[PDB]
Amino acid sequence: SRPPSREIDYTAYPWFAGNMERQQTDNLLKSHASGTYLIRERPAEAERFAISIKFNDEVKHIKVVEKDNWIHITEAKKFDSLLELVEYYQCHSLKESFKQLDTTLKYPYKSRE
Repeated sequence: SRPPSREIDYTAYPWFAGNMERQQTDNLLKSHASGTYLIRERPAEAERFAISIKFNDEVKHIKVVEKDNWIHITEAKKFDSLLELVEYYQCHSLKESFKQLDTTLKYPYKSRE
């Protein structure tokens, strides 16, 4: 076994939900507070991975794009791996891209990391 011929085990993380449904996402953060983040994994030709956070008593959805060994939800900050992308905006507010959304990754969708 070698590092290459694969990617990062994002599933190992507590905030990762592989094979998630749209209806499930809503019911997931339907009771949660304004500070619940979770990343889904749906088989799509355009958007590989997707994000769903809760804030202002609402469940928002972000789009993630990956190409040429790069990843970025928007054209504000580019990254090489999904980790660098989520790890960067987890400590700093994402208001830079979402003027309306100024919240960072606080609590997961399982309990409390």
